[PDB]
Amino acid sequence: SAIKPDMKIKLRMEGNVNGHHFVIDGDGTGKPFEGKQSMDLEVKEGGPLPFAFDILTTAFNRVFAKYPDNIQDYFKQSFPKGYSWERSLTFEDGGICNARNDITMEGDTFYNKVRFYGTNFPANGPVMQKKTLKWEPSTEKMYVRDGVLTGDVETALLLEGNAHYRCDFRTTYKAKEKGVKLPGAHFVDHCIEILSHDKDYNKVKLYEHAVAHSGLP
Repeated sequence: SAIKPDMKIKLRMEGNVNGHHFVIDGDGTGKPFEGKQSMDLEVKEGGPLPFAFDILTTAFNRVFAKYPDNIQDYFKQSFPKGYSWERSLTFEDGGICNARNDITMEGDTFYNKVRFYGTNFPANGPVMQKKTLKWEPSTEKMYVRDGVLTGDVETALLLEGNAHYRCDFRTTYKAKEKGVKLPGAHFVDHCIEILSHDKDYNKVKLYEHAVAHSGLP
């Protein structure tokens, strides 16, 4: 196994939401086999961010997910050469964006080159007004569509005042190494939370727990 039980995470995201440019650095640690990761995020440029930090978090690696023996782990088989993903998020009020991550490994460290582009968010909407509280736990459906590993998520952000703001993600995953065998369809349950933050989310501690299953208990 190229992958150790304890892997470090290095991350730089360059992005633009509704015109606003920003650069965010990440430094964290994770247990790939337990499906757990936590990282410290620091806004390096464009702060304070004039939009809800929460729309970024899922962009801050499915290599951190507990896979049972009876599902093919595409992600952990992708290393050490690594893999990329591209994602389109579609929000109920027209807000759309495209995120990509190119993931590489060097010794005990995953390096992440992340790009995040958002547009069409209404000025009076929960994202530009900063009314989001968190992502609800989600289930990512994994399947193959025209020879590409694809994940669909129908989810929501909890808003101030008991309301939800609906998310549809579609992610395409591609190993750098030709002939990493595609897995069979399956599910990944996700648990993403902001553990701590300063006043304007210039510094954020992020945690994710993910588990792969066939649908049964």
